[PDB]
Amino acid sequence: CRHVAWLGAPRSLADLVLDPPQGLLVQSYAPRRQKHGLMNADGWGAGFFDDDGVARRWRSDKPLWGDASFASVAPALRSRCVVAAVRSATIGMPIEPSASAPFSDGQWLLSHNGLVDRGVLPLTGAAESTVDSAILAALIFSRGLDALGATIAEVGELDPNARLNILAANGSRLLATTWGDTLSVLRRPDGVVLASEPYDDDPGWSDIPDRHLVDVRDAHVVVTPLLEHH
Amino acid sequence: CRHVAWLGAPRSLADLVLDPPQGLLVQSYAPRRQKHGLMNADGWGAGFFDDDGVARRWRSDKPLWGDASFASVAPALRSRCVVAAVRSATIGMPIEPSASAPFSDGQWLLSHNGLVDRGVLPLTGAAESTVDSAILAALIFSRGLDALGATIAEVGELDPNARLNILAANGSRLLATTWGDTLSVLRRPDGVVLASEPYDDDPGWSDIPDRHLVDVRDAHVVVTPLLE
Amino acid sequence: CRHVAWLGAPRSLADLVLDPPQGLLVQSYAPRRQKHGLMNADGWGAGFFDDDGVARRWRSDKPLWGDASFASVAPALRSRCVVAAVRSATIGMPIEPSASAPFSDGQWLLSHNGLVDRGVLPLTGAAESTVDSAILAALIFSRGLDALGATIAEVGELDPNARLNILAANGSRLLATTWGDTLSVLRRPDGVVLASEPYDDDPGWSDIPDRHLVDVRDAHVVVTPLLEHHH
Amino acid sequence: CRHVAWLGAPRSLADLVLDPPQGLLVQSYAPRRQKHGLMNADGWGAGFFDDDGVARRWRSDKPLWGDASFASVAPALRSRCVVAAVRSATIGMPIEPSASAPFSDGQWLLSHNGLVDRGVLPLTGAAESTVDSAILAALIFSRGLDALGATIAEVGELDPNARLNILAANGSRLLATTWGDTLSVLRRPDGVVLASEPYDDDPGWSDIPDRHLVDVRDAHVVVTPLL
Ligand SMILES: NC(=O)CC[C@H](N)C(=O)O
Ligand SMILES: NC(=O)CC[C@H](N)C(=O)O
Ligand SMILES: NC(=O)CC[C@H](N)C(=O)O
Ligand SMILES: NC(=O)CC[C@H](N)C(=O)O
Repeated sequence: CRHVAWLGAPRSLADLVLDPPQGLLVQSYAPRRQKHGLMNADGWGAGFFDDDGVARRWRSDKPLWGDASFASVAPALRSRCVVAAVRSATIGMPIEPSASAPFSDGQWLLSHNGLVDRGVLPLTGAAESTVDSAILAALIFSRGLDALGATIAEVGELDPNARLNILAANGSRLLATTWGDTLSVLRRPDGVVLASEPYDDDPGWSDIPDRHLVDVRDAHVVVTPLLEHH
Repeated sequence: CRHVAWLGAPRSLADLVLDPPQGLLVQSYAPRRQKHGLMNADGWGAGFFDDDGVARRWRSDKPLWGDASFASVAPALRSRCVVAAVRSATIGMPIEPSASAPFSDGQWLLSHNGLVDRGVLPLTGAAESTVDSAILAALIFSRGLDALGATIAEVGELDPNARLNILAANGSRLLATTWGDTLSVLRRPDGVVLASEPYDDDPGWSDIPDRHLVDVRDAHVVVTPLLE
Repeated sequence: CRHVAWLGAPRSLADLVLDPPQGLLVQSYAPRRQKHGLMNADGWGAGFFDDDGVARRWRSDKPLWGDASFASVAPALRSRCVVAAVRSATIGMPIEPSASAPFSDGQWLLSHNGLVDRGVLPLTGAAESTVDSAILAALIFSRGLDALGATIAEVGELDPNARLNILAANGSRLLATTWGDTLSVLRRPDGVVLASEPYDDDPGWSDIPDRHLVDVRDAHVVVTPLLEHHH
Repeated sequence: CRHVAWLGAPRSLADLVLDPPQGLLVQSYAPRRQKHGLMNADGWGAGFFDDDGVARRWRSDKPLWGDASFASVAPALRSRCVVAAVRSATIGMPIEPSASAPFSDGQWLLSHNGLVDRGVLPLTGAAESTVDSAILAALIFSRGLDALGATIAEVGELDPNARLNILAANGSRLLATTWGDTLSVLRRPDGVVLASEPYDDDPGWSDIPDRHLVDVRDAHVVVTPLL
């Protein structure tokens, strides 16, 4: 998977996802920094918060490059807070809109890039899908996003092979983790981008080291380490 | 099919299509005034003009009632000019998003409710799909919406079994025809609705007589007959 | 939902599902004895056992009447044991192929017509989907189809409002429950049909009374009452 | 796009399309000899003739690798004559099952790998889709597969940039053209394969030169230049 998020002044979905020369659209068929998966063609999703702060989502199980409706409508959807993803399905996982990021508890939008043994996660009746990412999202939501770091560190310990890159937002805050995959940040004059990989070659892009938490709010970018549990 | 259109102050797609108690969503599984088709479950479409007058469209080949994305996003899409439809596919026609109304030439959005023998329509290289409605739209667009009435009257003469209900918009104007199916109008304080059937029991709803052209602008509604 | 099953001599999926005058295809837009749901257009599925006894499935989240591929290929798929369904999705449930019956554990194909509070079913890591039917299917598979009756009676006690019509097959046997919705049986000279609705006006159709178990194998059809639970 | 055809003893769709190590399934995400298109994820289709000579088709607008129904059912579908394809949609063309090869007139199945300007093709009321391949298929069907070579050379003259690789079958015969994309042939003991690219490294694979017609029937493979 690849994901991207925005927090700042109103910005269109198209401008964040479709229009950049190396953005999410391009990453659906030609990602630049993706170790696992050669493409992300098993669906996509775009979540945003409207002027009333309500979480809304558009999701699909088809390749992003092929969706004429999204290409037509995305430029007219503007938001101060966005989380979007393109999916590379793990073999054996369902391919269906409910399995595409972002997931939601109604307050937070959440994307997962990676892989985790569902066997180390609690069983749940509150997941949006059976895909490992959805089971993980349900866990994260149940513990609360203020405990994201602890949740990820604990799951990382239970499954040493897991990749646990999270990117989440609630309308006025971004939260992200690096845990076995890539993340970069870009400060703009009017807001902040977090992304699996830079959507262009802006010298402003800065890479987030592995096993860290990123916390974006009130024009602050707060980066803290995730300490292994033992 | 059933379609609906709005011209006026900004209105959300949800408020026009999903939220009314007998609106397009309800009509996808339980239309009230539809002689042909017991439902409209073969897709749907919503076209609108943004604040810059650009026509934009969201189309599907699935039942409207099942689309979680549209239900989630539609309340946040507001427009001064909307044309939306739910589809009942004629047996033998393809079911695919390209075949769902509204069609567009970039300037006009256009929906067709009815049926026409493609044999009486010109072959075209400008159709969005192979369905009869797309071939008809191509003809209408080619002749110009300024000649919508003449186009429909001519096609109606060539195919006397055809039903030719059109509903179209360009961002500042609505155009529609009744030709063998239903249409009604509702004048609101902040705009005008044209619809295959009323989306509630507002006593302001008024039915458009058959074989007529409807022209909506600047808070005017002009109804004229389609002559031979 | 509506479902249908066949156990007998080879029969094409088309002949069972598409071709009868009021069969599953017609039931997708115009069911004749369905109290809950106007139609069944939220997907469909056809499972069958091939000549090696392998369960195979074709499933969709689109209306059966519009699927040209299935209309074209179904006449060429023949089987001695078939379970097929058309779906009416409960509001709030996902609409996606994984949520369409039949579900499978590799040995059994299973369809559910009805509705159940997922809150009274065990958590599971073995469900195909989050839809209530998939969670119920997982429970049924886990307890074993030989305990189908007890499983359904127990769930029925836990959710007094639940409808729990099951139709299942393993290649050599059909199992079914009536629990708040319709089922009929037709014995042909070459096999047995179980179906939510008769697919024609054959005078051999007979209706299964509510709260009963149906067991078809070795050309026997055995119908037994299911006692309610009061634990 | 990439396509493959079989003419011979009964073969399962899975054995031809899904199971080979570099076959159509793999080509949907990792084609080996494809100049135009990184992959073929914009749909797929499998057409075959049943025991009574009836042409049947299963088509999709989704990536082949993700279709669980086809993966489950394909091993149970056997045929003496198959034409299958994975689609790489030209930008601006519709993505929908009717736009996926193979197209059919009821007697012939037909797949197109390439691109042609629809302006050089006659308008038609008999096309399955508005995609260029469907308009081209309608023309080819109208002129007759017996004139396949003439039609393709004619269209190629009108659109000098067109790529016009056709692969077609009627249950007892394969016909194919190379016109700006790849094709190979494998002769098996029990039949013949034509394919955009070899589905394995069988030493029997041989490549068809460009601007040629291939005609497979009665266990004979005849390759002739298009002039
Ligand atoms: N590559 C990934 O990020 C995969 C995410 C998750 N396992 C899925 O199948 O969707
Ligand atoms: N009932 C109708 O309005 C059918 C419209 C058109 N013939 C179609 O197939 O979509
Ligand atoms: N009416 C029914 O049979 C519904 C079955 C199940 N609740 C579903 O959503 O698929
Ligand atoms: N690359 C190709 O073969 C494209 C074929 C055809 N132009 C299509 O869009 O399907």
